[PDB]
Amino acid sequence: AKEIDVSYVKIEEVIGAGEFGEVCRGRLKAPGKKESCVAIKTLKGGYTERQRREFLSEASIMGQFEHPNIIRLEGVVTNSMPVMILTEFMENGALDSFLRLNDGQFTVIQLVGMLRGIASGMRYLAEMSYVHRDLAARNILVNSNLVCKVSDFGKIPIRWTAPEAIAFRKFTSASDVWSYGIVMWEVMSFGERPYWDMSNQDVINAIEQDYRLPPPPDCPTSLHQLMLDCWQKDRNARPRFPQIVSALDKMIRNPASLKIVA
Repeated sequence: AKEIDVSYVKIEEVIGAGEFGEVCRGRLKAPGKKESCVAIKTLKGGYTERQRREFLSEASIMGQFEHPNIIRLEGVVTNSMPVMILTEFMENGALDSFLRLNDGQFTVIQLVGMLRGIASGMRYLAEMSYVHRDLAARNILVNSNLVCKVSDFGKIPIRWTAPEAIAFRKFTSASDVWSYGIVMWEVMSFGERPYWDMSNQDVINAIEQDYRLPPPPDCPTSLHQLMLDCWQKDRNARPRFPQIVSALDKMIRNPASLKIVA
């Protein structure tokens, strides 16, 4: 399962913290192949065997996929210690903090391009019969060219979760579509927190009582309408991911249509 020799890996710098330990930037150089940059997740410090399997489960799931908007697995280090998962390196990190750092600094067309890449990744996952269950801007990673990629493949996130998934634990691609509408709102608000200071139960009650998040400042009305479509209470009325990609493609082709704002 893409086991890799430790001698091919060089850790360069600690760049983050994950669920099981540190996240590093490094270099991967294998015989016959050019050197490449990688993100490296390590598991160390006296962990349980169940934690080890949970850590590696992410690599097992990620390695099933191949798509330009899904984080690519380079391989794993399991025959030695520390245990490692190596993925493609994403120079701009998580999308929510990246947009907060750059508030107001990208154009509508750039933001729509980011959303189109996320929707293409989700279109692929839904076609593979994979339900993500935690689609949120904090789980989207951004490269140097602003390409956005779905991550996090290995405590219900209430404000991202469709009401039938909260109430009945029925998670489907249609519940991921609800989450995608929340992501659209996060992107067009440059990384604001969904529902601001409302509590989890306040959010559940408001949604059941027909409240929906309003258009972010300067947000094209056509983008907010697509959000409202993703947030229909009846899961069977929501658009499917192929339809979402098509709608965003039309906006990119007809940028004049993004001029109407509330």
